[PDB]
Amino acid sequence: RERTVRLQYGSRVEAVYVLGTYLWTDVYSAAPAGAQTFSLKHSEHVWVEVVRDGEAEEVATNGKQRWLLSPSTTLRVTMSQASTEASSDKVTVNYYDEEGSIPIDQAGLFLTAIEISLDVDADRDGVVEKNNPKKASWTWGPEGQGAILLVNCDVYSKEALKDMSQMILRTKGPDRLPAGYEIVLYISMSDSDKVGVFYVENPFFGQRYIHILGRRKLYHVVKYTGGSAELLFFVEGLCFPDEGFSGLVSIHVSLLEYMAQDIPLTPIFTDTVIFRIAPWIMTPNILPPVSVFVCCMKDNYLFLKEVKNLVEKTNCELKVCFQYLNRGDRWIQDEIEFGYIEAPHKGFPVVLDSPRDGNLELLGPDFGYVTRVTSLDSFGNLEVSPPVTVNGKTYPLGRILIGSSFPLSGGRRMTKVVRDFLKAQQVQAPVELYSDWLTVGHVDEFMSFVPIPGTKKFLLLMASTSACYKLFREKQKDGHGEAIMFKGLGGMSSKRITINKILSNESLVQENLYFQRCLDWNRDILKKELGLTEQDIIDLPALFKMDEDHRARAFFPNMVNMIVLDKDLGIPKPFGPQVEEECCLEMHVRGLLEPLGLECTFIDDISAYHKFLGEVHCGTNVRRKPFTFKWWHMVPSRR
Amino acid sequence: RERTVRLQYGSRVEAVYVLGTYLWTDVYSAAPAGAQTFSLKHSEHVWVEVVRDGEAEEVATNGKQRWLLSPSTTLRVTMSQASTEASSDKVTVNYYDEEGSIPIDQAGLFLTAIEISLDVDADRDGVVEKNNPKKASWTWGPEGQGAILLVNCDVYSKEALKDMSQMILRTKGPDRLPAGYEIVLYISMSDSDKVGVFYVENPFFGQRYIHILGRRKLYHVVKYTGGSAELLFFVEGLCFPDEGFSGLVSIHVSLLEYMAQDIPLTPIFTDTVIFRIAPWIMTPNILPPVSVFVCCMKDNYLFLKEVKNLVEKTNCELKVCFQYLNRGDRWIQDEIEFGYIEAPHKGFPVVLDSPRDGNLELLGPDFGYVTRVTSLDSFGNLEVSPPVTVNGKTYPLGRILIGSSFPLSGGRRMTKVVRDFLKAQQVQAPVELYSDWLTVGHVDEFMSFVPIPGTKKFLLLMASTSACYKLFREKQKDGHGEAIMFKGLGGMSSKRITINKILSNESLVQENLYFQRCLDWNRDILKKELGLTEQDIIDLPALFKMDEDHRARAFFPNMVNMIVLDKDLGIPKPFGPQVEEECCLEMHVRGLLEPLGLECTFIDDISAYHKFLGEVHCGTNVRRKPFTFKWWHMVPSRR
Ligand SMILES: [Ca+2]
Ligand SMILES: [Ca+2]
Ligand SMILES: [Ca+2]
Ligand SMILES: [Ca+2]
Repeated sequence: RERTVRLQYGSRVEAVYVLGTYLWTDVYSAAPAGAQTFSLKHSEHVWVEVVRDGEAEEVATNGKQRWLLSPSTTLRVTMSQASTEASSDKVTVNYYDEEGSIPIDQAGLFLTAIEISLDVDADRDGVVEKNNPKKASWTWGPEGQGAILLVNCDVYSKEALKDMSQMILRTKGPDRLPAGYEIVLYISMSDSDKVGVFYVENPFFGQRYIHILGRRKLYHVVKYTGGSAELLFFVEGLCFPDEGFSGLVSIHVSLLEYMAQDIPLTPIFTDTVIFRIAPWIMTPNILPPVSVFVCCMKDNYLFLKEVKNLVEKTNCELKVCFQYLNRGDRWIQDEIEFGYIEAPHKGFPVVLDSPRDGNLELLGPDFGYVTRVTSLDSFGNLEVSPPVTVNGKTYPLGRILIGSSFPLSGGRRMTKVVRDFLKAQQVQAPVELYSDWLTVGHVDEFMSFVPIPGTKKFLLLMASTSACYKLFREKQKDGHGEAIMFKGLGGMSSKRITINKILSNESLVQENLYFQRCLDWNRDILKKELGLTEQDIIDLPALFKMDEDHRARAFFPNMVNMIVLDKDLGIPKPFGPQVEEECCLEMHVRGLLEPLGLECTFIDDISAYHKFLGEVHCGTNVRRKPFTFKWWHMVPSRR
Repeated sequence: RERTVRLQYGSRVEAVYVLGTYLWTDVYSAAPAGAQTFSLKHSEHVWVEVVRDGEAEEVATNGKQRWLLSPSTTLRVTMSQASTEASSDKVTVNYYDEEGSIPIDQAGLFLTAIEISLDVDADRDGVVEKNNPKKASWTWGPEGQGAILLVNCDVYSKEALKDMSQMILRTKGPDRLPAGYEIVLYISMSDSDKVGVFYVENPFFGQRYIHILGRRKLYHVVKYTGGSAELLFFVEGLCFPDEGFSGLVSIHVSLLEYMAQDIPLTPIFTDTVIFRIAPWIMTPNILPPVSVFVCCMKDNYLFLKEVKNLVEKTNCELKVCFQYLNRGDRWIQDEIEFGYIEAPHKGFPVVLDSPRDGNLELLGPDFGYVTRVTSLDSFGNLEVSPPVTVNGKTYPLGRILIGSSFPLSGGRRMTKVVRDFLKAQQVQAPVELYSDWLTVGHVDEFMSFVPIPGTKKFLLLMASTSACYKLFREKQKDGHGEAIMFKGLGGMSSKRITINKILSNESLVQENLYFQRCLDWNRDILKKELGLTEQDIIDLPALFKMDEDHRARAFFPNMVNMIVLDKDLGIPKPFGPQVEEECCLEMHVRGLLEPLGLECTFIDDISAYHKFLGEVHCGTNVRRKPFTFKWWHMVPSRR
């Protein structure tokens, strides 16, 4: 960067020189009228070139050389090291008329050189490198650079600031700035609700970290100390990317020059760093489980016992939660979603919370928490795929899936605020599915993903009414038509539901043909947007009843919504027709999954209620390890 | 795209097949219970593969081949040509039990194949090509594709729609769609205020073009005609890109299937095209002039005469406008900005209008018009550079420059709405300068650009107080100190302003040293952001007086704001000190510019007022030819 500094005659100009710039210096304006030539001297640590027309020549500290005075003959002045108390850094120009060789006047330039750099970890290794040349930009991908900020998901103490990003103002210079200069850190009004910055204003008096930039504070004057100094700041993000906020914020430092009273200070030098606030990222079922969270009523004993036995087969821990006045019976699934954020220096799991009635809980200090209508707003209506490649385009973090209705239908849709939030995170590139054919309207009622043990591959599991009818028709042909469903549920007994009773119900057949069309519409979108073929899909038998809105609810428990812990699957117990004293639905599902090395455990969540009307009274959610792939290595499509 | 279609037994499924897709077909669900094997027949134009486990084999129209019934054995069904009235397109599956070789049941699939494609000019040649594979995306650059829409800047007539973009729905098929299908064109609610779409709904009754999509109309059912048909639509943009609008809009067509009463129609097939709305683009002084627009009071005779003589030296046309009650004296410069928009098929100049008091004119049908506070909001405070390359980064359309104040100053700034509009056009990548040291606060008071004749290069012209003081001090040394300014302006005479009187005014010297600092701050930003060196800059003598706000107004007319018509420059007449009966300011300026092949004509806009107090009462603006470089060939940085 070249900067303009002009001489003024009979006199001296004093200026601060910031390393990394250079000065171009007009010597002609300060020449007395009628002067013809000029000569110059300079000190050891100032480099001076005479530039005539654009041709530059280095000039010695004390030569006698003279040049013609011309507007097109100027000086270029460079310094490679900061001034100290031992410095006298200067350039002096003498002017001559035609008459003789003794100077008729002289104009000086007295310089104080300082280093000023606002530094961040732009190369994304967790250390704050010195003046990264790319620190003022932010680029995606393996070769990308620029600093990363975490949203704070929770006078201050240093220990509390350990999660934040470091920003260091590094300076070098003499004991003090020359008269009339100050250094100021600042942000835009727009960015003021996106960030906050802390530091210790008075280190002589203690370690107290104070908030110096943020809401209502757009600038902070910083104290200059001489020699080589560093000021350590901590920076936090205040919010995630959203519809109107890209995720990018900037922080500036300027050296300002005092002009006079009632005149703004002049920005002599400005340095800028950019941060991107890390997005919230969802974890698919293929990622290693850490903890399993369940909620149910205290007396659903079978559910608790069987979930405990499932989890005991794994290395996961179980966390048991009961029911709360402000929350639905499924809240750990519906009102809570486990996700994470990551920066080069650190990362943590982050839970999104959307309580049914609003807040009045939480599990653990280890998580960050973000707290916020139709049933489509539930997190049961949100899923995320394993990493996929689609027509050459890779989604290394997978893609988020959200249930919706058809564009022209006038049906339900998840609220714009949530849809826009998910879209703005960018790295999971969400896809809308069709859930509005279901009374409750959640994608988790019809689909899930499971890893294939011993491989890096996965399966999509789809509810299928067609598979259920085929199975029941086979068992009827085999002489089992009188086999009864719901054995052991006393509140169902008087209905005497048998395979025969189901197969002879004409309207129910028609309803379920229609529901299969809805499932297949989803199947096609999933194959398209996830790059899946028929070999990647398994169909689990399912059956629904229709309401007055022509929407589906489960006839028997939906097996697709299962607890996935690697090879081990907690599968809702279906209570299907018994053949040879085994549920034909359980046997069929085992025959599909077990050959792939998946281990099935059926979990009874409904017996405690004595009947099943389509509603499930328990919920589960699994906290998983984050992806090994760093989100900042992705190259998302430009919006 | 693979689509799911299942057979149903004892019976027939009828389906529409859209060319470009294929069907995967479950034959197992329709098998009677206890059936073992299946065979198939099909018609000549339907291609059928039996896919077992993922291994596919082509099957003849009538073979006797049998396969085991399995859920993992399916059909893949393809058609390469649309159905006609002569078509019977079908696949029939026979089922067998173990017992014998005579079919126990059969399930058919009856198909009607149609072509449906929503087509636009995505390859950007002005013609609407057939089904561009990239039409659903929009990419920048020489190799980029996707369609371009113009904002409309002005029952309907076809002639009025000639400027709009064409979109053509191309279909092929038999006399009618099968029962229960319709084709619907649609847009999102969000896009509904960004676009409008027209067509002739009833071509049997006349040519009337009606608005079918836009505000309050999100969908339109289109009539299907058989054979090969095209429906021609015209599409207009309603607004330019802005803070919350990227410029991208989408239009969809869907084939919908009727399910039953009170159930939404199912989207069987959807095709999508994307448009980008073309940005408003500003023209720098290096572009060929077409017309010169001037405004002044009717009796400023010298101005009109001299501007006419200037324009007569060129091939440009002159347009003379007077003063209006709702507008300032400079309005053609301050309230009007000439720009253009372009699409592959066509382009036109587009004027932005921001009337001082609001609207109550316009010049010509040839222009589009866009009509909308401090003095920084004026278009005198907007300039655009010639094309530049900066540190390897090219700006082929140049960069817009807007005057502002320092970030921490609390000073004036152009309104956010205008700043955000300019930023959203993206292709001119605006730069903020510092104009707030001037009372009026316009960049055109201190800077301009001129082409260097006979070359592709250009110069930045900067006002310089330092150049004026040097010149006046020289003339004083030469014995001309008593030379008077403002000769011939009777209202100035009693002041007796001479070079001596100016040079002895101590406070004025100090004021102008400060103004030179302001100019130099701008010089440095311009060199940085435009990639300019000192060789690219010429300094024109200028002088200012300071107001109580410490802001500058011209002491004598600012020569930098000049009419640039290629080699010929209309330069405000300065009324400087006369030496040997020539203005020393005019002679100095000629000595700077003329050697470069620039021809200077000085234009007197102030004599009619008898004095000069810092205010100019005339304005000029030049309409120029657009850049030859197509804006869509640029690759702007991602936001
Ligand atoms: Ca680093
Ligand atoms: Ca979920
Ligand atoms: Ca074309
Ligand atoms: Ca302008």
